[PDB]
Amino acid sequence: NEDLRLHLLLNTSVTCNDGSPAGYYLKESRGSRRWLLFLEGGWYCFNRENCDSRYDTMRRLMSSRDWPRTRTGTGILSSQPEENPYWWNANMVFIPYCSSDVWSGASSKSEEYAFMGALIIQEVVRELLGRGLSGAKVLLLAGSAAGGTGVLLNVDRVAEQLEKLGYPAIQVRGLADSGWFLDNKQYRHTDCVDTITCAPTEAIRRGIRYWNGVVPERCRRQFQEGEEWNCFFGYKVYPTLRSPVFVVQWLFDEAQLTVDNVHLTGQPVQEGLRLYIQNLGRELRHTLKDVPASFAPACLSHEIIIRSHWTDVQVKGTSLPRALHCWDRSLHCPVHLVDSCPWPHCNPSCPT
Ligand SMILES: CCCCCCCC(=O)OC[C@H](N)C=O
Ligand SMILES: *[C@@H]1O[C@H](CO)[C@@H](O)[C@H](O)[C@H]1NC(C)=O
Repeated sequence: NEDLRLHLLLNTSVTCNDGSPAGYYLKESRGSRRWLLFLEGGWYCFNRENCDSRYDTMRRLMSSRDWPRTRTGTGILSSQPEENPYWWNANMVFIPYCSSDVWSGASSKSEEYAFMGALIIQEVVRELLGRGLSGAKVLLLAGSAAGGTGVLLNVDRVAEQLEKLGYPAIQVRGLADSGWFLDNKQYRHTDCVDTITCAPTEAIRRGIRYWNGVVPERCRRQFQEGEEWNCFFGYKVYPTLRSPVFVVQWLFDEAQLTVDNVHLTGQPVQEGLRLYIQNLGRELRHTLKDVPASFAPACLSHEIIIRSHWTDVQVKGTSLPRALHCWDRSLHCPVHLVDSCPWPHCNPSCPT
């Protein structure tokens, strides 16, 4: 039908965690010169014991053995005008997340797991050139959660790749959704034993060495050798980016609260935790005041750009698809939309 069809990478040396071939889903649209490449999320694992436990409970995120042959685009990947009013006719690409490395892993493997997230992106771009990308006018690299952080790490690498390959007319852009995190203090400190409850700084310090991860070169210059973990955090890597990037971020991101050891039950929140949550949104609000193209509602949620109801969230009377359209036209109707109200779900258009 309108579905994206699975393609496995021809270079079988670029694999998922377990050695199965990586791949991508593609839906071609011959009349359009716009391309949407989406990076999937799904946390990470930074040592053998967590990656083994991840392999037993969430096998889809470390292997391609169970991928379906087709997939339906949703949200900004949907081809239905009612669901994607501005970009429904674009070429759609969906890259599944099977490297557990926040799309940072490079180099090859010895014997346990392989971490080739940055090489998977590179190889998809190579193959897509033979399937019509060579004629593109705009390449928008998008992603959610871990894929959103992966956009910040890879958007300038794709730009330089396409220049080196001889396609300087393609305008490369980035869209990072729910990948803008703070290396802050936990609400209640725990020891870095499990994945989702290890502090953000320590998680990336261990991960980048375990994955052989790479960061943008211009950001690596700003921090001491051995402190490359800084470049995994949006407000530190953003000032050195060269491609234009639109930042979508819930002010109270639920994944951010998870690594901060905050667990929301159906109880009434006490003070100090209410203060902690309130202080989080203010610091994230502060990091965005110099980001011209941003969209930050004051909700407690995670991810949105490939959810079907992304057309319903609005900040100051402007929807998310509208803001992306205004940003699109400005590169050839505001684009800086951050909520001013400081408590969660003060925006009436928050999801449920
Ligand atoms: C600074 C690094 C923090 C990365 C946190 C990533 C969280 C995530 O990737 O969330 C996945 C979501 N549950 C599914 O898509
Ligand atoms: C295939 O991938 C491997 C993995 O790193 C790489 O070393 C090699 O150069 C690639 N070859 C081609 C033709 O893409």
